[PDB]
Amino acid sequence: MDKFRVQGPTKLQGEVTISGAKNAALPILFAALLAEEPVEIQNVPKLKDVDTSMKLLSQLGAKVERNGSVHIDARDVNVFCAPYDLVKTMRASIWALGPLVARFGQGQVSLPGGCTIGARPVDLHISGLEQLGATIKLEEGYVKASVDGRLKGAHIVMDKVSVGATVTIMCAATLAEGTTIIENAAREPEIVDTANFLITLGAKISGQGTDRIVIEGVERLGGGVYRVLPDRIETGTFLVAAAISRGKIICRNAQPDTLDAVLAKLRDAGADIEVGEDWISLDMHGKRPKAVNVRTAPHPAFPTDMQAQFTLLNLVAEGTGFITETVFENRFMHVPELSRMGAHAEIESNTVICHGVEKLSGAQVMATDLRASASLVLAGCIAEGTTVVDRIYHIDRGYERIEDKLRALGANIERVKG
Amino acid sequence: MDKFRVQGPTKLQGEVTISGAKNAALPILFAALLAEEPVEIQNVPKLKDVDTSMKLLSQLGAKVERNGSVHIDARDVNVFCAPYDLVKTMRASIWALGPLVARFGQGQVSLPGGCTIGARPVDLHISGLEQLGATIKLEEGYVKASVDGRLKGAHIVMDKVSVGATVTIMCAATLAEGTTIIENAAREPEIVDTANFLITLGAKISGQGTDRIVIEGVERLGGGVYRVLPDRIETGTFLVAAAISRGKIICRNAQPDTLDAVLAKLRDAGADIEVGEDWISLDMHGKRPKAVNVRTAPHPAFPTDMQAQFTLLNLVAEGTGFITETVFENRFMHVPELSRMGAHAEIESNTVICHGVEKLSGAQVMATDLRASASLVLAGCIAEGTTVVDRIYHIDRGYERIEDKLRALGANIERVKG
Amino acid sequence: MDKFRVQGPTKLQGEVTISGAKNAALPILFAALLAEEPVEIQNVPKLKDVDTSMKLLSQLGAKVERNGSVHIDARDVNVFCAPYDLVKTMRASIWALGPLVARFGQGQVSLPGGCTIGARPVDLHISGLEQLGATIKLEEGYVKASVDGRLKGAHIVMDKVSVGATVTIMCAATLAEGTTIIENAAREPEIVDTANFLITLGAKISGQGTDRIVIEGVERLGGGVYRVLPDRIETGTFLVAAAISRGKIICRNAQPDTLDAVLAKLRDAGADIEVGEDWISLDMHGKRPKAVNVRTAPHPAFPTDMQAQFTLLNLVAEGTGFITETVFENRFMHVPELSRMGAHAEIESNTVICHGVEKLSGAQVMATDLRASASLVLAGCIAEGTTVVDRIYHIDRGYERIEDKLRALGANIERVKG
Ligand SMILES: CC(=O)N[C@H]1[C@@H](OP(=O)(O)OP(=O)(O)OC[C@H]2O[C@@H](n3ccc(=O)[nH]c3=O)[C@H](O)[C@@H]2O)O[C@H](CO)[C@@H](O)[C@@H]1O
Ligand SMILES: CC(=O)N[C@H]1[C@@H](OP(=O)(O)OP(=O)(O)OC[C@H]2O[C@@H](n3ccc(=O)[nH]c3=O)[C@H](O)[C@@H]2O)O[C@H](CO)[C@@H](O)[C@@H]1O
Ligand SMILES: CC(=O)N[C@H]1[C@@H](OP(=O)(O)OP(=O)(O)OC[C@H]2O[C@@H](n3ccc(=O)[nH]c3=O)[C@H](O)[C@@H]2O)O[C@H](CO)[C@@H](O)[C@@H]1O
Ligand SMILES: CC[C@H](O)P(=O)(O)O
Ligand SMILES: CC[C@H](O)P(=O)(O)O
Ligand SMILES: CC[C@H](O)P(=O)(O)O
Repeated sequence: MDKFRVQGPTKLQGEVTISGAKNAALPILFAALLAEEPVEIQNVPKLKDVDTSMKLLSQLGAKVERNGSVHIDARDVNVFCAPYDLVKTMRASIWALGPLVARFGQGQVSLPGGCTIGARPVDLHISGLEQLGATIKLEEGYVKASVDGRLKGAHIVMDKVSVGATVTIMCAATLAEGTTIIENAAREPEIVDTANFLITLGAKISGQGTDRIVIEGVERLGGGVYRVLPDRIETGTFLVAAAISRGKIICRNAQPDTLDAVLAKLRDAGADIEVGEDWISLDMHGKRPKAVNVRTAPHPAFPTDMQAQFTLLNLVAEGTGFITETVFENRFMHVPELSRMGAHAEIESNTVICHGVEKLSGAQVMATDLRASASLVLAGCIAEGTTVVDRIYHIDRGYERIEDKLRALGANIERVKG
Repeated sequence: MDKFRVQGPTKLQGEVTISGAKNAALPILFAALLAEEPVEIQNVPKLKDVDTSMKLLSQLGAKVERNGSVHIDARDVNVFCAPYDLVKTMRASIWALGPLVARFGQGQVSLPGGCTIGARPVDLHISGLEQLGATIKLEEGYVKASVDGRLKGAHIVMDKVSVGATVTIMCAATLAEGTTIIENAAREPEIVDTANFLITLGAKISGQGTDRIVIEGVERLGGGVYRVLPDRIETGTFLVAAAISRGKIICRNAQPDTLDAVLAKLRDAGADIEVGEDWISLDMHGKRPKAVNVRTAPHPAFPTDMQAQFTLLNLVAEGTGFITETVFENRFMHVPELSRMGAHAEIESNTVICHGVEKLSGAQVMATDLRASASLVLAGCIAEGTTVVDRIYHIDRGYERIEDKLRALGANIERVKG
Repeated sequence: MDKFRVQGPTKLQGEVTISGAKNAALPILFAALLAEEPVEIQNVPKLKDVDTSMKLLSQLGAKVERNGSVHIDARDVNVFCAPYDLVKTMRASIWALGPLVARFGQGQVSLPGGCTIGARPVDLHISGLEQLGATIKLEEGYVKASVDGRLKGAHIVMDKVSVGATVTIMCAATLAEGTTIIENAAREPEIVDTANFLITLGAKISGQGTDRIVIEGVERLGGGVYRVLPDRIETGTFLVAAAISRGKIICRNAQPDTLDAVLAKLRDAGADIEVGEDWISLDMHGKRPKAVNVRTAPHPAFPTDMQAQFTLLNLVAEGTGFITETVFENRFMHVPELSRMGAHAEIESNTVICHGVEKLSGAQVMATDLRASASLVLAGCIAEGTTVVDRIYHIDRGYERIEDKLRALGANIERVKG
């Protein structure tokens, strides 16, 4: 277990270049199982989840290689059982199931891992795929899916909003016979990106980014080149880093329209924000943030993947702020870790009530999941003294070179063995 | 999203006439799928859930009409697949499954909605129906049930207490061959009402209201007229309205024996209560309540559907009071909303620790579920200033004309578009 | 509902003799379904769970008798459906399923009860058994398993650590054809004990106590005599009893190597500990404990079954201590009960933050589960005045003669009807 050792307080100031989105790179990598000619995916972050997906892909029979891009040749996929050891390490592995079924008529994928922030069922993926014509059973721990012949498109009303199940159904639909309509579709920018990737390959899709997507199945998808959009959560995290540290930053290679709610909330906190076409600047003008209220919800509302980060901002802000998490039922694990650093929070139900303090103290804390870990490192940067964040591998699932990026803003961080 | 705008403080005083029970009207409406002659159900509240059930019923092929009564002619039911869009909006839709199977040999119902106050599985309904002889599978999101021929009665020990699964098994049993015994049956007054409805139709049932119900199957049920019992929770809510507001009320068209535990607890809080045959009066004699301790449990203990309401009473009472919720695992969502109004609560596990304050403050709050919403409106009536309760549609699931009823007691409420 | 009435404060001092482990006696009793000659199991505690298991065993066709030992003759097992009424009362009943399948080719067991400290799924047991070749379905509430012929050994990587599913797979593997490897196996001392029991009977097992167990199936198991190891949790509870009461104790018939983490934590709390080969002594030298931090995890880390107990120690200790529960998601029910006795705890997520007080007060409290109940009795022993712990039957699931043992240390306890 690597740990980060952080020494504060430090103010965070400067610039950062945003990497491709974790959560777009991932569904695109799996969507490439559909492709029957080679694909190049540009602007792909170097993340643990990306490495594992490439390995998983390779074990199905794909030819895979990366640099700034990931190259995938999926023409000769010939294994339909995903490797369990890889699947259990992340959420995104669930996305092998859909394409394997749609293209090959069968697939077997065990239940995913990922962030331990809820029970995280996959029932809507399974329901969707069944509505498209698949037969599914859970056996030995695998989700085992099949269909004789093609899937058949269907009108599918999603019972609840779900990013991942939207991707599964949209992807599988691209090779079904007929038309699929997804109602109550997730609107996240990563589904738009995924959809636009698919279209590059020859898919017929419209409505992505709205609550309804329409897909007309085609016989085969081709190949192509596609560049992944910037990471909005990595963006938001670095904007929070400057905001809590009374700083200023510019974020380069950004996409500001994927952050409306976040930027507004940062303005509410007292931040001076400007945006251009592909960059965002934040300036606190030396001031401590003001407390804000937040309620998480699906895009384009305030994102659950920025909740932990805003927890911390509210805990060193001026005032009382209320943060309500509606999307996941166990995503306050960062809170007691913050309380070990002197924070004043109280949880009531799905809400953390935060009373901001001027300064935190250094402490031995432990990362529980990707965004909690980032949050605890940011805490360590502004806290007095030394913080040791244990189990920092979590961070590497979602941030390329966080240590380097933060270092470049002024942080004093060390990565340490154990 | 309609909202309520409330202006306080206001004292609540006067009288109210209690409507039929939400939670008896609902299972009776679905039980009427059994009937092979027309039925008249009297004293049926005008509630969102009732409207939806009538529409659902009509889509199966029933002829349905209402005024003070709902009229159902179920003779020509000929669709066995319930409409998903209606089913997802409420709990009660689960009750279409049992009667469809018992009478027609098949039925398909997707998973219900309703109050977001727990995971709310339906496994005991499915287990019960299987014990009666049904074959069940979950596929595309539906619970799909069938049996060749009649169900067969069985001795069924309910693994845990459940209102809804008691109703499902009791209802389905009425057309099975032989005798069914339900052990560990729920005893709620709405199951008694349901049972007595069924008996009006020709069912052979005994033991309702006790922990064991015995049903002897008959070949067919007929028709009839039946009046739904008063709503105990609407009763309790209005009694709490007067209790927290230092008031006095009489509740007309009430059934006081369905409220033993609630009335005792209201006496513990300092209320002067009297009861007659069909009415209940409460007088606080101008005083602020005293804090009480409460533990929810199945009937005839203190009901979970009054828990939110008593949360509020304890938060403006004199003293420290402990409220333990044992029935549902996510039914404290009203708590942080109350804390936004200045309440002093702390949650520990399944318990809210409440330290009563003299006055609340007006605040923008949001309703999460039916009884939380009612509670937040009551809070708004006694709070200083303006409260806006967002997402008030929740209330209309369970209260007919709440705005009008409260207005008649002195409240200053406005319903506002959005 | 029996209750305990406790009068404090009382200091707890003296000696105690530790009984056999609840949680080894239980899996061994069920493992004995494998045996085709008689078995004698020595040092078996007199516990409610043991009584129920013997009755369950007898209803499958075993001949069962006990004194200090339990005698089992399983040669004529001839019923494969476990009695539901017995199964629902405890966790351990799940362990009938594996042996019935491995030896007889079929078995039907409803879902277990036990401690209400989480959802407690059995999916890893079912997945494991399927990997060994079983066919499984859930129907009428039963887990129904079968295989034609023997099971076949498999390489099984356990998706998460699980004590019970490790036992199920290891036990069933003893009669499969070929070799089974369990990776990510639970290492608890009770799995070692179980494994060594099995080996007495002729099983071929190695690796128990490590994260990998290897089993080579044999054709039949025989009989034998085996003595159950001491109860580590009962040990830890009595060590906590003396620690919180500023006392001193010696624990006889103990196994100190099963308690490394606990003993270290007790040293951190200020305890003077000594150990011999089969005994442990603790002396506080008259002092109040110091607060400690704890994080639960699988063996050999700090055990979840001592978490409640250490909650209490931290709440009467000097200082602030943080207790993080990672194993079960609803195991803080003792906390509000402790708060009724004047404790200063706050829960945040999976962590209880404890600020120790000098003295508790007597209160009416209620036991929710086995280890919470023991904890509340210990609280009652050091609290000022009278404590009544309701629903004390929970204690009898895991402690033989707790009342007598504590009495012998100086406690003033009464067991009372209701
Ligand atoms: C790899 C990836 O893209 N991860 C992101 C994705 O996760 P993910 O796709 O897992 O999130 P979902 O939108 O599906 O989850 C939404 C809610 O729906 C539930 N649900 C989801 C699927 C299902 O079949 N059944 C079901 O009940 C979940 O338990 C959760 O409570 O979107 C989340 C919501 O923005 C982000 O936090 C994650 O970082
Ligand atoms: C429409 C209606 O009548 N609603 C009422 C009904 O709901 P409802 O019928 O849903 O409530 P239940 O009594 O069934 O629920 C009791 C507990 O058992 C669980 N459970 C229930 C069914 C099942 O198959 N499996 C299972 O595990 C539930 O998750 C809950 O934790 O009774 C509740 C308990 O008084 C009230 O709060 C609801 O307002
Ligand atoms: C009779 C007995 O021996 N009881 C002990 C046993 O319980 P038990 O065997 O039930 O505990 P487990 O180790 O299996 O449970 C570990 C975690 O894994 C989960 N899980 C377990 C099995 C499964 O199929 N699926 C699954 O998801 C559980 O919900 C829990 O969250 O070990 C626990 C952990 O030390 C102790 O607290 C219990 O006193
Ligand atoms: C929620 C944390 C991560 O983004 P995952 O969804 O597990 O990949
Ligand atoms: C618990 C809230 C409502 O009564 P529902 O059970 O959803 O109809
Ligand atoms: C966790 C409490 C008990 O040891 P059980 O596991 O239910 O036997």
